[PDB]
Order: sequence, then C-alpha cells, then structure tokens
Amino acid sequence: AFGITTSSSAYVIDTNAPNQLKFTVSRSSCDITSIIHYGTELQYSSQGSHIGSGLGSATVTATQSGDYIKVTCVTDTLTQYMVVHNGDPIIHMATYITAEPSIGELRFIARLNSDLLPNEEPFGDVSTTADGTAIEGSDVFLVGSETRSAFYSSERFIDDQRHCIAGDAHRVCMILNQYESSSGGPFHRDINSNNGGSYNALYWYMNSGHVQTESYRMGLHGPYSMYFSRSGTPSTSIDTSFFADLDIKGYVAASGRGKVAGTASGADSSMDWVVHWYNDAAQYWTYTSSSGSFTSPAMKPGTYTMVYYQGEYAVATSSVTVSAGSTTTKNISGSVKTGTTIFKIGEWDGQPTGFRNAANQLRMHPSDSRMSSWGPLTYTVGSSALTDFPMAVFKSVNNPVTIKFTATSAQTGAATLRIGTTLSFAGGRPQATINSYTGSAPAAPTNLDSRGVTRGAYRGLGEVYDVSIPSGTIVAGTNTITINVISGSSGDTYLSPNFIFDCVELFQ
Ligand SMILES: [Ca+2]
Repeated sequence: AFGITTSSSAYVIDTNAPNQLKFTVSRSSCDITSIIHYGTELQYSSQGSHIGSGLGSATVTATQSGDYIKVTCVTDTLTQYMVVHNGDPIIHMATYITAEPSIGELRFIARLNSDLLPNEEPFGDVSTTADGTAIEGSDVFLVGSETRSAFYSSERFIDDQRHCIAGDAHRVCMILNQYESSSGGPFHRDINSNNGGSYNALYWYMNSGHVQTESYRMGLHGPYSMYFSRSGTPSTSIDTSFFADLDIKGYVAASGRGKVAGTASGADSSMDWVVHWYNDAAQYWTYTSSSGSFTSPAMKPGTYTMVYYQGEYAVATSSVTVSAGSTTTKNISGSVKTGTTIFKIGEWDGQPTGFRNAANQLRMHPSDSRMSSWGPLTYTVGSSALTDFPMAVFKSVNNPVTIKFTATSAQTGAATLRIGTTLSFAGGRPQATINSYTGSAPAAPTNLDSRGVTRGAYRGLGEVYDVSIPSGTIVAGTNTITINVISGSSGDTYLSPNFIFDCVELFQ
C-alpha cells in the first residue's frame, strides 16, 4: 500500500509503484539505508545514499498529503526533501541550503549494488575505476592499460537532463530539469557516476569546486528525481510542479516566475547558439532555434546578466529584468570580430573542438596510450590538419608549439596574433615569438585552483591573448611563430602549467 511505516529507527516509504519501490530513511541520519525495487535490494549495505558523505544527524519527519508523501530532514544549514507520488517509482528530491556544506561542494550520492548495476550510462565504463590503481590524486586510475575516472562520466549541464547506472534487471536514473541553483553556467560539467569497486555511485553534483567559475548559490537546489526501472529508460518529461503544495523551503512555483523571450542574431550560424541569464540568486539557459528565437525557462524575478554564445564563445552581453507572471521581450545581437585573416587554426567556439586529442580528452587522461602524441608539434599552415594542432600545451610536456606559415608581400603590414584559450592550470598562459620579435609576457590568469584538463574538462574563463605585430616583422615567404606556455609554477607532466586552446588567428 502507498504509505509510511514508522519504527523507532526509520520511516519506510512505499511508493505503490507497479514494479515495486520501497525505501528506508533513517530517523537519526536521513540516510537512505535500503531500497527495494521489484523485490530486490539495491542499496549498498555498509554506507547510505545521502547528501555529501551523510548528514550524520538530522531531524526527520514524514507526512502524507493526498497522493504524495514528503520526508523532511533538517540540519542547521541544510534541509533535505524526499517526495513520492502514489504509483510512480521515483524518489523526487530537493535540497535547501542557507550555507555551503563545510566540504565546499553540494552533492547527492546514491551508493547502489554494483553486481546488479555494473554499468554507467550514457558514457559506459570510462568512469569505472574498480580494480584501478591511482595515477593522479585519488581520482584518476589505470584499469589495466586504460585510464579511468569518475570525471569521465561528466556532461555539460545544458545537455545533462538524464544519466543512469544499470544492469540487466534494473536501471536507476537521475532526471535533472532544474539547474537554477547550480554554479558555473550552462557549460559546467561534473561527476555523474562511478563504479568504484565496492558499489556503483550515481550522483548529482549541485555544486562543486571542480573547474568552478562562479560563487555558490543558496536556496533550493532542484527538484531532482531518481527513477527506478526494470529495463525501461524513463523520459526526462517528469512533472514536479506538485512541490508547490508541500511547503518546500525556497520553492518558487510557476506562478512566482516570469520569462525572457526574443531573438538572438548576428553570430556564426554554423554553430549552436545559447542564451544564458544569471545573477547571485539563480542561473538559466536555453538553446536558440536556428532562426535565433528563444524563450527562457521559468525564471525567479530579478535582474540578470544575459549572454549570447556561439558554441561556448560569448559574442554579446546585456541586462534584463524579469517579473512574475510576465514575459520580458528582449533581443540580443553580436558577432566575433577580428579582421582580414592571414590564417586561422580552429573555430571561435570556446572549445578545443577539432584539435588533436580533444575528443579523447573528455573520456580519458592525457597519459592514456590511446592519445595521439602531444608533441612538441609543428603545425604548417596549408599542410597540417587541425588534428595535428595540440588541444593543450603543457610547460613540461609539449612546450613550445611551433607554427609555420607563408605570407605574401601584401601581408607584411601590421598584424594581430590572437591566441584564444578555454582553461588554464597552475598559471599557464602564452608568450609568443614571431620571427625575431618577442611579445610581452602576460600576467598570470585568475587561478581556479582546480584540475581540469586531466579530468575531462575544458570550460574555464576563456582568456584571450593578443600580440601586436609591427609592420615589417612578417616577411614574404616562410614565417615562424612559437607559442610558449609561461608560469612561475611547476609540475610533473600533465600537472605542469598549461592551457587549452580555443582558436589561434593571425589577422590584419
Ligand atoms: Ca575552438
């Protein structure tokens, strides 16, 4: 029967789902300590499923409102909610914070039976670290000769509405339709799953210090929903609007939200376009249609910074105000401006897309034997393919990058060498030499204090470095550009100072 069973130690919640879903919540800790799906225990027996590494102690209550049951767990600065609807095999959740947890990240982890749920979806075993030996920190491993990490399960949040773990008789999915309280914008990615050897972990990292570019946001995180299937795969269309009737701290219902709608224009139409709104309270985003039209998700009222990207490259920024129950009409327009191009390596998309090892890097470590050589490599304009240009340069692996190009007599005037990047590590930034002319040494970028290129990530502050080349420095015939990564810091191999490339363009 749909309902709550009360004992001194626990509430047992029965969803009355057709294929059976019951779970046990500790009244002392709020840990989920048992999950029974289709007659089978799925919860790891030695450690609970919970926020963080457990709330430890919480004040727990459970109540039924019609066809809904709500479990509430209160701690000093965090309240955790679990909500179920009669007939649905889903644990809906939301997490209300008034301070960031002491660990400096906010996550939910389901620790589930890895014999029953060995697989990770959609990326497969690249985040399976079971039987692995650590090669970096305690989070990148060698399993046989293949590099593995929880991080290689990651996906851009704008594209991460569903991720799962599964076996041949059960599947468990996170369905994530509300990232408004997360940090780092639409292109932030984070750990999604990890079969680590004792259990298979399924996560939602609401926020973290993993290549974090923004401050944390307080308030209600989610809703998020954990769906239990036999062999089906659930749709991401899951109504959670019933949260409006359950006195959920921080919950702002549809009626309390407005929207922004309009058309973006001017950017590179061969790229996907994204519009992004943010302020200290909330962040939102949407893809535009091919015509540039967009409508934001339902937004909390307030004033927001509004950004228009082609790929992940920002072409315009504006400001807009939203009020409840109304649509603010707001267009946005811009384009990437350079000049008359002598050569261009890559595209202005805020990514290392097309470069050597870029596709591999999302799903394996740079030391993996399956990576192509990092270099030093010499890219000759007009002969080399883009996959011969390294996606990143590391002070102590493949420094420097050399570019050879031919110029005509009509191209020997003044020019600008533009070195666009995505993400730095340990102070890495470029210093360029063009023939016998040496550009100034830029200052160190802002330190994000996080590994990234070794953990399947590339979305940083997108620093761009221009070098002014005087007329008569380019010569008719062959020319040589050397890009060195400079930094006062040091490191072993891929932890040496480094940056990931976006695009290198020489224009007049
Ligand atoms: Ca690029």
